[PDB]
Parts: sequence; structure tokens; C-alpha cells
Amino acid sequence: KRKIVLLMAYSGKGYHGMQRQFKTIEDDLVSALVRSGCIPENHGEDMRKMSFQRCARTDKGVSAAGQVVSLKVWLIDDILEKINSHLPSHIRILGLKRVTGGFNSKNRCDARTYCYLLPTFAFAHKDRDVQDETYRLSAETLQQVNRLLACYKGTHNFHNFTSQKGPQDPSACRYILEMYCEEPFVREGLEFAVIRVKGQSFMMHQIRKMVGLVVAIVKGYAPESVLERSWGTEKVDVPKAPGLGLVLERVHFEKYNQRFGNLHEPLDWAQEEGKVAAFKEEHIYPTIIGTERDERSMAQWLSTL
Ligand SMILES: NCCCC[C@@H](N)C(=O)O
Repeated sequence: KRKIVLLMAYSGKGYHGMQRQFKTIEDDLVSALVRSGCIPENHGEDMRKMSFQRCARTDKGVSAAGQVVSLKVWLIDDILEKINSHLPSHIRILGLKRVTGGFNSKNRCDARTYCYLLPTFAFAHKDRDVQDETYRLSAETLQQVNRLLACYKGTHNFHNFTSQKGPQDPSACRYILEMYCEEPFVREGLEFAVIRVKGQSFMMHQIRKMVGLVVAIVKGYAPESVLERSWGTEKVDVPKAPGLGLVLERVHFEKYNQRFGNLHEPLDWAQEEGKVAAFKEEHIYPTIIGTERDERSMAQWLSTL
């Protein structure tokens, strides 16, 4: 009866992505919507009768601190609580807002910010450094990482950073506003670092390949010259990092609020930022960290380089 937008978050492990194998995030969401009585059962079976859309089709294993979806529901009392009561702890609806009927979240959002949490031995040189959990990131290596990541900034032909895309395809070009790596931190004897990237839009496997290539370079499996060569017309076999560390941090609506905001209303989750950071630190990060500690996801992939 009313078109709403939802701010939600989830740990991606144990799912096969957001949309569409294991269950998906939307499977849990739909079930929670049906059980709570926000939508009738047929709206859950056919996700078009409630006009359901999602901003980011996060891949298998990928987490999200600020996923955004839009749909029509029965605005039942305490709707946020009710929906959450049918969800596991690792999926939370953080915010809800009533929007105009014509609002399409996927078609209206601009830039996305992702982070990538990884063990620091992903930057350990294969010839000079230890290759296990005992490795500690040096200041010089971090400088190298940030120097390389900075080269991604601006507009480039990113055809080598996805699949089945030609160099002459205009849609292969993408815009990177920012990319860097934060200072490392230790948790339970393991050192991690957070890579953050902001882009106007991303192609399939793009961030994982951007990270993978820099990892290959820093570790010494590829010369630095391959980076600048990668945005040329030539094809480059770019390594694809695991999806475990990848987290969707924010879906931006700044350009939407400017261009459309003045049949449309401004969308802003600034008030829910506390819950966003809380869920990331309490449910997203610890699962990634624990998984790396016990299953050695990154280490296994690094072996294949
Ligand atoms: N929408 C294309 C993919 C973007 C990256 C991230 N959302 C993922 O699927 O892993």
C-alpha cells in the first residue's frame, strides 16, 4: 500500500549473493517480509508485485554495511522491529523511509563506496618477506600499495578488470573517485588492513580484480609496469581476489538529491550512520576476520598466484 526504501546490512558468508546455489540475502528478506505480514505471499513469490529493486547486486560471499532496496509493503506498526524479528543476527534492517511511488533505488543512486578487509601478508613480497600470519606490514610496503592504488583514480578503460568486455566498448570505461589503504591493525595475533574505494559505478569483478592486480604486483608476481599497461587496449590476465573481504559500505544519493530532489524527495541516511558502523564492526568484520583465521581464505588464494 506504500512504497518504501530500506537501509539494510548483511554478512555475506553462507549466501550466494544478494539477488537470484545457497540461499540469497533476498530469500531471508522475503521470508521475513511474508512472516511479518508486510507483503502477501504472492508478492514474495513474484518480486514485481511489490515493485522490488536493489541498488547493489553484491556477489557470492560479499558483505554490505549499507545495502539499499525499495519496495511496496503494508506499513504495519513497528515494521522495522517485526521484519528484524524474522531475520538472523547477521542480517539487519537499519532504516526505513516512505518515498514516492515512482522511486527506483537502482536507477537513482550514483557512486558506491566499498571497503576490502584483508590480511596484510597479501602485501608480503614473495622473495623478501614471510608469507604467513606472522608477517607485519612495513611502512615502505604500505606506501607502495597506496602509490599503486592511487593510480586507479580518475577515468580509465577498465575492460581488463571484468569479463567479456572489449576495449572499444564505451561501457568498459569507469570512474574512480578515491582508492587507498588504511593503516594496519592487529586482532588476535593477525594483522589486517582496510582498502577503501569509491567509484561512480562498478562492473562485475571490478574491485576484486583491481585489488588482485595490486596484490600480484606488490608480492612480486608481476612488474609494476603491468598496472599502467592494464588500462590500454591490450588484454591483461588480471588476478581476481576473493569476495570475502569485500564490503559495500555506502550507496550514495548526493547527485540524486540535487538533480531529482527538487515528484521526488531527498534521501539521506546520515542519522543511521551509527547503526551502520555498529553492524560493520560487530557482524561484518568479525566474520571476515574469523574466517581468515580458521579457513585461511586469502592464503589459499595467494597460493594460486
Ligand atoms: N554490480 C556489479 C558488482 C559490483 C561489486 C559488488 N557489488 C559485488 O557484486 O561483489
